[PDB]
Amino acid sequence: NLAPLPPHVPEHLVFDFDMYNPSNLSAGVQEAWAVLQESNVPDLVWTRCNGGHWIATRGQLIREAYEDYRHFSSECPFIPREAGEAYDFIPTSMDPPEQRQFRALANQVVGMPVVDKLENRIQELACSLIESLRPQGQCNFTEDYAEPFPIRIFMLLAGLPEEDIPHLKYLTDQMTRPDGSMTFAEAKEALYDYLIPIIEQRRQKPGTDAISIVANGQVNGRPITSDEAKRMCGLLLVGGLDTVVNFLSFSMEFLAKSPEHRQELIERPERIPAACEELLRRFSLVADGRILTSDYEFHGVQLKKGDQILLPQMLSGLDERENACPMHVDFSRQKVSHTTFGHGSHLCLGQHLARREIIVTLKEWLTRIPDFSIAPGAQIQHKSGIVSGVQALPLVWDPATTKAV
Ligand code: HEM
Ligand SMILES: [K+]
Repeated sequence: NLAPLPPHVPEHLVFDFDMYNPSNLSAGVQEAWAVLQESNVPDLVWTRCNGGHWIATRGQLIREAYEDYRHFSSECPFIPREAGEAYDFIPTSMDPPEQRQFRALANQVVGMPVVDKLENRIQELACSLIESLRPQGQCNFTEDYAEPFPIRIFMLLAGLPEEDIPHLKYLTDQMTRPDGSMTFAEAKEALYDYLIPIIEQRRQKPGTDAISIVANGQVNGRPITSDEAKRMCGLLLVGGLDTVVNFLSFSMEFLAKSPEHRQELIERPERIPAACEELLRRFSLVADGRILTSDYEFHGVQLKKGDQILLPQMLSGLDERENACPMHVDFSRQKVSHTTFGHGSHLCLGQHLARREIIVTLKEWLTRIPDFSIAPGAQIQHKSGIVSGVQALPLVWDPATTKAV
């Protein structure tokens, strides 16, 4: 999709780059978008790709857009038109001050006591999935761990049956990274019809699970409604069934080629929260579509109320104005500075789940399987987009390297 140039843009800004096809399908998503940070490039570009849209290159503007909600809004963070004409989800798309009620119900929908009874069952769940791979000398880590594990936890959290997993992951993959004749409206329509029977059942039949919470919690002196419940749930399931599934896989595509770091995670299992937040920096994976509230002036051009700009978090995790070591990766630097988790205007409700399933992955894979490499004659192809993925991750290992844990 390529568009002719709107002559209110002056050309010296213009850059060739698509969000689903970044500079090179053979690199990692951070190293595929890095060409936008060369020392001649402005803080923001117009791309004629995808039908036309503004991108920021620099972490520094991204972190300033992110501060004040009155100047820029997350209210639809999904920029291509198809998502832009059909995305509308709670708490994100609800106006404040009441929005902060839904945020606290969501905060408790995502509460750990309902899964914390289950910690040894969830630790079994990891072992179950690795112990199906371990003596075989190979896996394909997307399908063989990363889809199963965090989804099967989120299916405990929501009371959802595991036979639904091919359904809901198809939907959270078409919304983030499209291909077929299902539009975003169609994805949303089909997820909202899947959700409604489950919601109105919990309404008569509440039990311990997040969907029973999101079907019955109180907000501003009234209960939540089923149409609010289905609208929170969509975004929440695009969290737990996409953001964390892709993050696991890029975290091990890294470790597979790196036999120094796999020792680092077993010399200091304690330090893993540093490493985890370093991997969050180093594979920052999101590009979000910030909404203009009012106005914005830069380099003689001006933006309008209702307009928007794409903020690559893959380049927020990379700007040498904010981030001390851009490509370089070591587990022992102090807290990151970017926006791949929120700032002033909005904030991530759920990355605590994802970063836990990482901090748990970074133990229960390692403890069993400390040495591993991508299969010979294979190659990896990353899948950039508004939230990014990978095509597959086919790994190998000598299996007598391992021990039963
Ligand atoms: C580590 C993996 C993940 C990353 C990096 C990530 C990152 C983010 C980012 C950057 C935002 C936008 C913040 C803003 O607009 O300022 C977002 C929002 C959100 N996240 Fe996460 N997230 C992840 C995992 C999760 C999970 C597992 C869930 C599911 C519960 C989730 C639920 C949400 C919700 C509900 C929003 C909307 C927040 C709001 O309106 O302010 N995220 N996330
Ligand atoms: K809206």
